[PDB]
Amino acid sequence: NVPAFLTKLWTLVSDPDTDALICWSPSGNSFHVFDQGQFAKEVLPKYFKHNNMASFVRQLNMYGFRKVVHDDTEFQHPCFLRGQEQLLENIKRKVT
Amino acid sequence: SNVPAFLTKLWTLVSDPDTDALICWSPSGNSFHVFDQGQFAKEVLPKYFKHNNMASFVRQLNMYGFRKVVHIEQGGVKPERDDTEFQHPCFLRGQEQLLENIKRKVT
DNA sequence: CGGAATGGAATG
DNA sequence: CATTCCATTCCG
Ligand SMILES: [Mg+2]
Ligand SMILES: [Mg+2]
Repeated sequence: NVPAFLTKLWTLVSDPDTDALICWSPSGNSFHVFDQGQFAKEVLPKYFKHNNMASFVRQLNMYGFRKVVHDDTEFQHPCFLRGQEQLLENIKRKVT
Repeated sequence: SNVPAFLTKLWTLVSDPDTDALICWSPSGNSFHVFDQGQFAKEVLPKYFKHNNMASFVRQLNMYGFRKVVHIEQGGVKPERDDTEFQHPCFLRGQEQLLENIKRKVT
């Protein structure tokens, strides 16, 4: 029972067709968004029902992702990892 | 009109006589005081907002354009009271309709 | 104080 | 569960 957000994110990051704007970091334990504006206008509304970077980022925080602090946005969750989709089962949406 | 909750809450809080020992209008009615930060933060803030941090309250004040009123110290017996004064020109005693003019800065 | 990261909870 | 608004927290 893995939420759509996570399997879509995983597919989106992993897809080579989108790697110019969103791709795995070299060590495969975090991912990069490039050219936010382009990414928000062109990519997000193909996967989700919006075109707002801020809405995407909220979801990331809700699922426990943390920003990696350095137009290049990097995010990270330890059980969100290249080549290991089975680990998405351990990522939980934060309740209250 | 479409006034944010922060501002109507702040206005009501400052104006309420029940809270005047910790937060009240200045005599001229164009600024307000917070006394005893610690007690105010623990006992008052979480009844009106979703936290008990003075810093978080002050952040919202800055986001809506409020400025500190600067108290000048002098020498003395000069005992001081925990007293912070804030101010916005369209935030005034007895005149709630003016809140419409106070706008949040953009993030 | 204020930029920016993260959160609450109402609404979709 | 997702999306939005803007409030709260973190940290320089
Ligand atoms: Mg990709
Ligand atoms: Mg009062």
